[PDB]
Amino acid sequence: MPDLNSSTDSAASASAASDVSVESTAEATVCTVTLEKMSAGLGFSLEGGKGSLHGDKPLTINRIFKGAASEQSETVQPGDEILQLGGTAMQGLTRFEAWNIIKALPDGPVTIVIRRKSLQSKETTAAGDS
Repeated sequence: MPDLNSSTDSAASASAASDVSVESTAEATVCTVTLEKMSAGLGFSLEGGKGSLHGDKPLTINRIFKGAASEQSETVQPGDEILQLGGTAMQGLTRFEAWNIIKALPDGPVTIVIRRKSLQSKETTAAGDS
């Protein structure tokens, strides 16, 4: 298998990347950051509500603790819809099961990915606007 599949029914995933168009909606922004797994839960806990493949359980940070996120500004956010942690993806995980894979992660840089959409957002790069 050198390149994608070919010489057959034209059916090869293409999609694009790098460049993005179509501005977001309702003001949506993502904040990929790394936490430190050492306080037994990155000092943060996720709350939300699993569903049944028919609704949507956007786990979110509810109880953040003080004792981390000090190596690069605040790497945490309250009520943020974090989709995946340094090792757990909420979208394919229940609330408890989700916060469980993290706790079971190793002791290092836990990568968080949060997309805050809708009002309640103040970080549109205001440190130097033309």
